[PDB]
Amino acid sequence: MGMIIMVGDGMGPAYTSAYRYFQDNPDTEEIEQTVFDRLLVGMASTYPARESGYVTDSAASATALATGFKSYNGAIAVDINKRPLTTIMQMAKARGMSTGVAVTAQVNHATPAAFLTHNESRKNYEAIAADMLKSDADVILGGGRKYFSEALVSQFSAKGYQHITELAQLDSITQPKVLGLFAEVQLPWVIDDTDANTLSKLTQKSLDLLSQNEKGFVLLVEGSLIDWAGHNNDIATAMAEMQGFANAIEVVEQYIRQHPDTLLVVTADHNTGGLSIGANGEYQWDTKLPKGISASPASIATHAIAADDWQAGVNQQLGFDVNSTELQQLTNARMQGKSTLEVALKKIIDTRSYTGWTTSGHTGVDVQVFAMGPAADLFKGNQDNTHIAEKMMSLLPKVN
Amino acid sequence: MGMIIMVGDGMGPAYTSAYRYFQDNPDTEEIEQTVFDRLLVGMASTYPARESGYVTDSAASATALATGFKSYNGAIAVDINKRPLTTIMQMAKARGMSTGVAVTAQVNHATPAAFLTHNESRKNYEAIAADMLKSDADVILGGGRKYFSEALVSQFSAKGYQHITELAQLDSITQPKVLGLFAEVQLPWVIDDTDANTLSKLTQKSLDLLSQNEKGFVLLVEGSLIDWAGHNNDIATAMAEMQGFANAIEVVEQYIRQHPDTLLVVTADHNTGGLSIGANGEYQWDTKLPKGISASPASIATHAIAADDWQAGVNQQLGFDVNSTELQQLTNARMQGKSTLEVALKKIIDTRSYTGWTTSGHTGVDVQVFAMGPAADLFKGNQDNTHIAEKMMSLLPK
Ligand SMILES: [Mg+2]
Ligand SMILES: [Mg+2]
Ligand SMILES: [Mg+2]
Ligand SMILES: [Mg+2]
Ligand SMILES: [Zn+2]
Ligand SMILES: [Zn+2]
Repeated sequence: MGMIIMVGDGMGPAYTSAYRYFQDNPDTEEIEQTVFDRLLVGMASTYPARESGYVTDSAASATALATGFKSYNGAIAVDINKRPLTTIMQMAKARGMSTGVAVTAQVNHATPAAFLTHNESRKNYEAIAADMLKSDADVILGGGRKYFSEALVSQFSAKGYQHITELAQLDSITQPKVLGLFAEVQLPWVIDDTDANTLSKLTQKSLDLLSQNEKGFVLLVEGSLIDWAGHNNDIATAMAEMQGFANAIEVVEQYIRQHPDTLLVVTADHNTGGLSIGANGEYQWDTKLPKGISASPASIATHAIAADDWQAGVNQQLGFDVNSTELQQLTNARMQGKSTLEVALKKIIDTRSYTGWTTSGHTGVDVQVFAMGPAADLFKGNQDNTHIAEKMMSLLPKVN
Repeated sequence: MGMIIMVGDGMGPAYTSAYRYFQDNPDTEEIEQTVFDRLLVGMASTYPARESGYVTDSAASATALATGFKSYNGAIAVDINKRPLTTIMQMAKARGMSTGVAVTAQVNHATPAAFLTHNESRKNYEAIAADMLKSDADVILGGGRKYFSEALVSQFSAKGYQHITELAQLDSITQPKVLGLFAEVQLPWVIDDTDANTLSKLTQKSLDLLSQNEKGFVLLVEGSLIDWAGHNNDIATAMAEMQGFANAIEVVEQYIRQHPDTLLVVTADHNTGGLSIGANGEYQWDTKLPKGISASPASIATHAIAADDWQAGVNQQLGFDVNSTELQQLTNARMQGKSTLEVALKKIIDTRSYTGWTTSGHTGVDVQVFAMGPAADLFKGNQDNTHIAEKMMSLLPK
């Protein structure tokens, strides 16, 4: 059977709840269900191994999801004693099934890394990239050109991989073994791109290849930038990444309607930023304003710094006109640089929209577990994140 | 059948998740499950009627859970056109079933008010109180002596209600119709009390009386002060209220083990304060420190401002010795008053515990739904809060 594990990096309960309200049609009376609402089946604890406290990082959480083992923050498929653990992908391969990963961050980032490689530290990018050549994964799509040298790519070409760097080349890929690196590091923010279908395209392509194996497959799809946006406390950019992730989930749903013998599992590796729908004593979340933001605070700050006359440009991208107080704040910030300007912009956006945050890091709240397919009910209720791995693994073909 | 609807007021996902870690035994390697972990079945959206935006208040959400209808923020069992809605309590009474409410806030606060009365505004405390005289609820336990005049109490007595004001009198109550008002307004914080069993006692007493009705009953239990602590961004006091609510939930589980034909549903009305486990870039939550706090910042402050030698007192109640800079922040806040001192203490608690907050009000994140009993599966997955009402109502006899 086919299997798809989708991870909304840093997508705690607030993110999915926010997405519903953000996408709510202001003209329709009721609030329309989102794909998350339709697929919710349970929740999961995200804590790492005891020695790391109660707040996990992406490496530890991904390790739990791919191996069913807890481990220290930073660990990449190795246990607390740095012993390499068998990932579900290895189990799949050992069973002659196809495997793959499609993400928006570098293909060698923590999450995908924990599914295809083993390393005592997530910081070892080049070694992890090289180790991926041992996984023999059929599909590797995402960013991270910076981490693969001409010589490494050559080794990948020798083992039968087709190397591509432009989305325009996807159409010509119709056979297993593809290494697609579509960006130096992470792919472009959805809010600043031509549309929100890039992750969906990598997903649809993965399914097209993987599904040609009668024995089945295990595909990992990660909405990696939800987390990055969360760290930046960037709500407008976060919601855009949420749409990109939701579109991909839709891609898989359609696939399942056409391939009934499949299991889809969607979850978060952890929560990021402490996002809150409503803030500062305000009992409301102004979604009308966010929808009007057509660019990332970074994009808006870059432009504002490059233009002599920038004020009109900022209001045009924010979707509203800044007042005198906020104008002076953008003015001072601009003199101090791009970074300080972005922060100034996000402060205005957050104050205007009543969006809250508690940290630039992670938080420990349990995340949601979603699923679709015959075995969906195995993931009902509360469970630890490691249990998600054990369940998916229990569906793989018999030992003999 | 027997039915129990337990509401953890303001108890979003962060609270129950925090509670697990807060309760985590430092000695055992594994993190033990909580009663919430064992009972979780789904989640619910909490938004109120469209005219009120996406963020609900307690009155609107309580109305949804009790009637299955959305309404504006502040509404007490009336729709957007201010029309009175039939609550599950009314439906229950109409079926000859017993009803009751047990809470830690005033008995006429938003939530319980939505289950027993009808009013266009939660603020009309006097009318709501008077209106409870018409609900015919067999059990009404909580705080709120402040809202029941001697004449009103007199009227309740004429209807067969036994009036009590001290927990010492519970034992003497063995028959239907009791008005228990155990405080001027809300009951004492769990962290400043003798133990976290007060709500469990009101709960157990409700079950004892209600279960004597062969036709069944519908009981509302609310851990009301979780929300209050959340509003004051008070984590140590919030965790204590969670313990008291978790104990009450345990009382009901025990009950069910002895009364198989029962349904328990636990949920929250909405989230409060934007609480977060970890904060300010720190990837951790210092639970060792919170556990050491033995009193509410409020209590700590009042005592500190009242005392001469207060330095050692604060450290003693915080469980850790404050530092140079923190002492001066406290010394100064202490000069302005109890309130400014409380804020200074909470700032220190949050900073050193890595506990975050985003507001003093509510937030819109969905909340969890827990259930136990034969019909527990009806509450699986995602649902709107109004649907929890519909499902519970569908199990009513007829
Ligand atoms: Mg990653
Ligand atoms: Mg929220
Ligand atoms: Mg209340
Ligand atoms: Mg949290
Ligand atoms: Zn992160
Ligand atoms: Zn509240």
